[PDB]
Parts: sequence; structure tokens; C-alpha cells
Amino acid sequence: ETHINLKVSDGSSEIFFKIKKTTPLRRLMEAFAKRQGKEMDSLRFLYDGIRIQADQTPEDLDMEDNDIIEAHREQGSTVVTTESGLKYEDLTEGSGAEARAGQTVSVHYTGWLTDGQKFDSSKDRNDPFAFVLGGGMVIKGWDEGVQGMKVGGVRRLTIPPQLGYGARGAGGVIPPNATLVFEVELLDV
Ligand SMILES: O=C(NCCOC(=O)[C@@H]1CCCCN1S(=O)(=O)Cc1ccccc1)c1cccnc1
Ligand SMILES: [Ca+2]
Repeated sequence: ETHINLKVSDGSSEIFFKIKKTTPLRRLMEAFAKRQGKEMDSLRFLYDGIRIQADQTPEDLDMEDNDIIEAHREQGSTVVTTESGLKYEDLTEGSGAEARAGQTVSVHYTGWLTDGQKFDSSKDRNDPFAFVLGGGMVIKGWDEGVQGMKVGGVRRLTIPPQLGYGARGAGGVIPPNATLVFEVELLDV
């Protein structure tokens, strides 16, 4: 009928929007940006690999129900896979001091399963998280993945289970053999 359901993915989670096919996608982009506490200028929305302009409507773009829009936060994106199998991507490259093994770094983070279900966030507690980098106090993917970040940076870590909670998983919310996705913002080193 008159309306269309669109999925918007940012590489970490996915949420749906229902809008009129004749409504300009600006409102969707605004609702997505305001939800993630981000400025509209800082986001790029892509459909069929082509960047969406806010004046364009789903009808203009011949969108179908349950089509996917990608929201990107970075400058060409680069996903690095290290020798351990850890994957990381700098969404924002910081410009302050560099985090190295042995330093106590303070961060905000959100963690999701690879299906998009959030399992924890320091932002939910309104409380930054600090740890000794390389100190064996966090999962291996974090001791490796946070090194090299600079203050002000946001880095997305994709952690295979052997660098996370392994075959066992953790508690009630981390399943066995789970790959973990974290977005980590370095606040202080
Ligand atoms: O959990 C804490 N310390 C244990 C070590 O944690 C970790 O190595 C990873 C990576 C570093 C940040 C947190 N986590 S996590 O994957 O989000 C843990 C988790 C799993 C399932 C549900 C909720 C939370 C902890 C202590 C003090 C304040 N805040 C968190
Ligand atoms: Ca704290």
C-alpha cells in the first residue's frame, strides 16, 4: 500500500523504519541519526551502493519492502584481520594519546552478538570502563584490539570466540562459541 518497511544497518545492529513511499528519506535519516546521538552531516546512507540524498523518496529510488539501507560513519573503510583472527575497523581515528600495553585506558563500549542483539554497554550505566591494556583482565580480543587506538578514536572489534568467551560463553547472555562485536571509544590513556 502507501507505506514501506526499510531496514537500516550500521554494521553492528539493524532497526526498521516504516514510512510513506512518498515521504522524503530525510525523516528516516534524521530519526536514525537522532537515535544514535549523531549529527546528520557525520552519516552517509547508501542504497544499492549509491548514496541516498535526503530529498529522495523510496518511490524515487524504487525501493521495495524490507530493502536495506547502510549507514556509514567513516571517511574508504578498511577492516583489518590480524594474525590472531581478530578483526578491527577504525570508525573514527583519534588524535590524542596512543594506547599501548601496560597503560590504564578508559573507554566507553557497546557489545553485540553478531545477530545484532546488544549484550552490554558502559553507556547504559553512564559509567566509563577502564582496564590495564595487555593486563589479562579482559578477553583477549580487547587486550589486542584496543592497542594502537588514540584518544578520541572509535574502533569496531569483531572478536572470534577463541579471543572472547570461547566454547563456554558467559553467564546468561553470551552463548557458546559466540563471535562478539564491540564498538570501543577511547576516552583517556
Ligand atoms: O564485565 C566486566 N568485566 C569482565 C571482563 O569483560 C570483558 O573482558 C569484556 C570486554 C571489556 C568490557 C566488558 N566485557 S563484556 O564482554 O561487555 C562483559 C559482559 C558480558 C556479558 C554481559 C555483560 C558484560 C566489567 C567489570 C567492571 C565494569 N564493567 C564491566
Ligand atoms: Ca567506571
